[PDB]
Amino acid sequence: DAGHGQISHKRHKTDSFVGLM
Repeated sequence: DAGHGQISHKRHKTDSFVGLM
């Protein structure tokens, strides 16, 4: 599954929250 990694990109949004603190 290649598009299976595209769903993991949603977990990259949490990394952006770290820079919000």
